[PDB]
Amino acid sequence: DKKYSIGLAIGTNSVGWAVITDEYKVPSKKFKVLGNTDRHSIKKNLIGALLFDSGETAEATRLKRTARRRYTRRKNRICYLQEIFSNEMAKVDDSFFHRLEESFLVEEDKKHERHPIFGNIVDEVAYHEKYPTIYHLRKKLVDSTDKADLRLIYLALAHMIKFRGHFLIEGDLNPDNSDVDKLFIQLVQTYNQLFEENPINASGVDAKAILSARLSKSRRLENLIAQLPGEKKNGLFGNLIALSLGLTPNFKSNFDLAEDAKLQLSKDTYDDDLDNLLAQIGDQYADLFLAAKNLSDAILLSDILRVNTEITKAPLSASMIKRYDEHHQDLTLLKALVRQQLPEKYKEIFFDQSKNGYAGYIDGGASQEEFYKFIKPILEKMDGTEELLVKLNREDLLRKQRTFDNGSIPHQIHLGELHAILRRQEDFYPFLKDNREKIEKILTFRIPYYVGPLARGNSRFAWMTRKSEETITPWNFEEVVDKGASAQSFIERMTNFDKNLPNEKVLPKHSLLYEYFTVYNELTKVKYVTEGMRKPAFLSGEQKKAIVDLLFKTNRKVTVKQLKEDYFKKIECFDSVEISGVEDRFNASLGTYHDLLKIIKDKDFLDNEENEDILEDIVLTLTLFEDREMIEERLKTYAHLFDDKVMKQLKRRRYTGWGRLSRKLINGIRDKQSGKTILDFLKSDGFANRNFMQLIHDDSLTFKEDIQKAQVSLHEHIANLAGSPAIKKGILQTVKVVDELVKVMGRHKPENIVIEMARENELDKAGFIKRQLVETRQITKHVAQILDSRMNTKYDENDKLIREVKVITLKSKLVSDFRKDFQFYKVREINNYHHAHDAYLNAVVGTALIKKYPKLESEFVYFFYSNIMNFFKTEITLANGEIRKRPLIETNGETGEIVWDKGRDFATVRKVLSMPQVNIVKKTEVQTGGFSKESILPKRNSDKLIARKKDWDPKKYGGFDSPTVAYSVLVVAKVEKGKSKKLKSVKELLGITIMERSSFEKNPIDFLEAKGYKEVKKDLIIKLPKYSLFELENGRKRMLASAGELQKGNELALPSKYVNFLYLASHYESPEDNEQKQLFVEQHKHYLDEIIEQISEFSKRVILADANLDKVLSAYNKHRDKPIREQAENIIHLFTLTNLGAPAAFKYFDTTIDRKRYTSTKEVLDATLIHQSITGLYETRIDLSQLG
RNA sequence: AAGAUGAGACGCGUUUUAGAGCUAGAAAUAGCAAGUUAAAAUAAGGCUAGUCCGUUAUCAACUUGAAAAAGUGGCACCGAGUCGGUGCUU
DNA sequence: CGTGATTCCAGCGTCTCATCTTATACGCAGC
DNA sequence: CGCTGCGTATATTGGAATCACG
Repeated sequence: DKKYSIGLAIGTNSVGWAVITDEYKVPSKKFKVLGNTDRHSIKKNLIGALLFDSGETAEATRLKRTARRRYTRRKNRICYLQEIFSNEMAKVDDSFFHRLEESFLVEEDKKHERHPIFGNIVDEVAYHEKYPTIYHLRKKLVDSTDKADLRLIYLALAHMIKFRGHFLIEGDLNPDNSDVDKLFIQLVQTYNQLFEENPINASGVDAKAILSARLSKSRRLENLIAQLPGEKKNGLFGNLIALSLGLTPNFKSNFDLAEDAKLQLSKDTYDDDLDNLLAQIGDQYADLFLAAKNLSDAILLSDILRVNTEITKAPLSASMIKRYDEHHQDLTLLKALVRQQLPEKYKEIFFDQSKNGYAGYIDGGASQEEFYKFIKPILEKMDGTEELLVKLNREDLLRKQRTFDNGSIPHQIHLGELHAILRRQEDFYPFLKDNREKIEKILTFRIPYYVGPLARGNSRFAWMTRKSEETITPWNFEEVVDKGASAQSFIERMTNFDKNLPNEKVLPKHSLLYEYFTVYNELTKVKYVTEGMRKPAFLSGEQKKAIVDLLFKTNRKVTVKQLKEDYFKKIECFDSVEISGVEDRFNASLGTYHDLLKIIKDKDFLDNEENEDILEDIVLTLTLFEDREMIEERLKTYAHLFDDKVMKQLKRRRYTGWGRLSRKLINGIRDKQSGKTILDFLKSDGFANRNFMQLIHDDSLTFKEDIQKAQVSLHEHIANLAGSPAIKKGILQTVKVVDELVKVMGRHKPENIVIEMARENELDKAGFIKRQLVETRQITKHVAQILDSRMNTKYDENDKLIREVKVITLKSKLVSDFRKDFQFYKVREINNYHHAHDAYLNAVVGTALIKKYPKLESEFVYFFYSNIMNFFKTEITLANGEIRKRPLIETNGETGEIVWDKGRDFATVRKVLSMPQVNIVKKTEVQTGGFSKESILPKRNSDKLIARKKDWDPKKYGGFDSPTVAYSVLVVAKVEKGKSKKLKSVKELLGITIMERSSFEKNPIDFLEAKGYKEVKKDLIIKLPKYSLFELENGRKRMLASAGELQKGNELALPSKYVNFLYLASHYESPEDNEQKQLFVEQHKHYLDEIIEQISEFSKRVILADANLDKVLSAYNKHRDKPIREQAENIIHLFTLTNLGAPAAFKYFDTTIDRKRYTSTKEVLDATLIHQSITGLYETRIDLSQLG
């Protein structure tokens, strides 16, 4: 048997594989070909590449799922509101809700009157006259006190609930506090009263302009400070301003506090932080802060709301109505001005829905920005146009009610408006008064981000824990959903498990047990050297306890000097002691211990072991939750041990982060023979003081065996890796390709497996060698480990894996240098063979390296310089112009095996690179994704429209188009051809769309009979996924891009000379070498027309693009006078014409050639279909012309 | 510092319908109006009936296994336009 | 009256939170 | 030995429509 090696090159969209025997020669083997064709054996080289579409992140799918949930919940909220309105609306208007529901149907299909709101034309007209927009209805309901019809109330409430704005501001906003300057003046006055010693000159400073400017918070703060030379941005007044702006000021400095007084108004915890300020400095500032809070409100209302507050308590409705009136006035003025001045453009602006005029801005498709762009030169051309220009410069001209920039509106405004409306109308409708709280809750309720979807055990994203078997409505959310359990699971389901105990769960970062473990583990390897000691000795358990009590339990940090003085000098009376294993200070510290000692003020409580679990239940509680209410609820169980002040301090205290070792791995498991745990051993390990690594790697202790036993699917193992989904797909395809290759070579595993991943998108000499050899990226290490585990499964009796297969890792830079140094150039656009070529080179390089320098295996699985690939060079430069020669045959001195034959290896490499047949295979994959193009098309008399619902005929209501076909199906059956319904046998591809895929797979016979096919041969059905391969004739092979489109599937085996000439001429990436290359470029410029001739021949044989090829030839003849480099680059562009895959347009100089599309699939019905294996070696050819 | 994964939310957009378009012109076609908004859906859909799930990952062919997956393909040499030819076994 | 050429077009803009993970250095400890 | 950890620092391509057009 011939032992071989496998080279692999992974990439986002390609996986190159190569099999090399000795002398670095790709074998050529005959493979049997199945099918009903006539061939029985085909020759194939053992090198190739696999092509596939890059993997997609779940980001888009997650966004779509979230949108689905949001729409579902919105509809549920509407349903709740209607249910509240059910009986009363039925008393008032029996079918009002029904008219609301069928509003989308056309008049033919409506079961009620076409007017939803009133069910009659006259009332609808009158209503539309009275309230031009819904905001008029809202303003009327808020302001008027007269009893209103329940339908209008429902419409206003539904408009509020359905569109409620964001929840980025919590608490009460007090929208009446809209005084941008008066509140500022009041705050300044209060500050001056509290700081009469340091008054502030607020005169001459416009608070409104600075604070309501459409700029960043920092910029406006700096602008305000600039007008106050005596005050700074970091000053107390400056920090109050920053807090009003929504920043995070640090009051610790201004108030000289030890606690970091970080306060932000938006945060729910703000009030509690204010309470902290109510416990350190005093209450005199409270009103001050309140004023600042009020100031903040005005700022938040400044940009969103531009209206007087005294006129009404619904500022949003007033602002919308004012904007509508401004729009109306500007529209009337603009119409008058256009008719007076430019009557010709009047039709273009007020009638052309296709243009970007007002007709297109309203009725057609045109944004506000687009409309402004269209209209601005028109307004400048006209005269008497100043107000409109000012508004356009302000982006406040002809604005609509429902614009894109309404997302800044806090839900508090809607809540206040709804509350006001309910209060106004509660005197007329008892149920509104009774269910006011319910509607307020519906408006203000959210599913908390830490609860997750309210599933019932049917979801792969859900962790919500219930309490009772009922329906989670917003009014009984707390009664049903267990907030504590759900919030704990929301953290636990995504936390890393212990590496040594995969079933167990890691401990928090600041656990007292974890800190103790770190302290003891660091203390175990501590040695002390004194005069009376011959040899340094480890610290005894009693000594360790004494040190911890003296230092670790008394100071937030422990230093080397503190250890030397406070223990050896004080207790041991050691005046000279040296400590090894630690420098500077000690990284481990009892930060949690000192913090809890500060808070609860009971050292004995901490020192009691019986409290340990409780202590853990505190720290975990201080890590699981971020809401202070949840933390308080959890700590209420332990509120009996500590005073309310301690409870408040604990609620304030909240640290995050998680450790890396579980509790069972520290204090859970106990050694069988000794009866001691890991913590027990760390507290007393005799005199050896074995640390955690020694304890877990000790063959004499049960811990290692327990770890091994507890430590006991390729796809799942890959899905848990860290990397982009495309790279993970590439890794999986690489592994399956390795499996296929092993099956190919007679099930004899290769000696070496070199792996290189392209890209995401004396001691010094030894270090440089290590840098050039090791692969810094860890995903490469993961892939190498996976391949080593899969290929190697022979662990000897000494508990060591027999390395029958050596996984090597290599970096792209070395191979690229090899290519560019030995003129083994590549062009990305010519063809895909480079992928396989790269793999081959990788294998060769790797193999040669492991042959030449076996001792370096540990670096990636001798000389005086740091170079490692230099021995391939036939001639070596000594960096001083002293060109010398290496031995012609390079061999390892110790072994004596020949590792490089310059007289044969270079020629063999050239031949392998020049081999015309390369196993390029496009990974056939059933396509999935959106059912079609999402854009909803208007009703047309076309059959390509796709229904958006069951009863919505696309001829009337419009719908989707351009469906995506997953895989085609070749059907041989009969149809009712002609008027006589003659059953003519037919053979054509039928497109299986993603929408219809399930129906077809459930019952193909009925699905095919539904589309008009009769007498279907069930066994003759052949499934052709996307990129299925067909051979028509004369070697013309095409990939089935869809049910009705083909792709070029043949590659151009360009001679290496042409490739090198193209690389050198175009400057794709030693002056004498450059001059020689230029001379060769000119010499092959004499040959340049040969490249064009080869392109034309390949196009005639396989492409059949007559018009495009003729235009290419004409343009080339026209541009023959162009410089050689320009022509070379343009021909590199020309390579797009014949490159594999979907045809693409290109540009030869100034002539643009569009893509030729093979839109007919009639020919492949009589061609030979090919099933290429994963590596493409095992091929199954079926002659489709023998069917039918 | 960067990137990935998941959860909770907003604002649009896009379609059909509701916004009586008026005058004259046999009709077609011109002139004159208005235009800002609202409802429903926003993947068809499924049952596992939940404020659940539906665009990520997986997938050559034949047999088996629900399916994850398992089984299924001789070697050497010469050359190379997509792989051919020659010798042994079969 | 089908058929090759030519052209048009595709849902999108934010916010909050959590879990991470890498990415590379440094120091300590090791079986 | 190489790993094991502990800590610190931060556009594209298929569909679809239309247009000569023999």
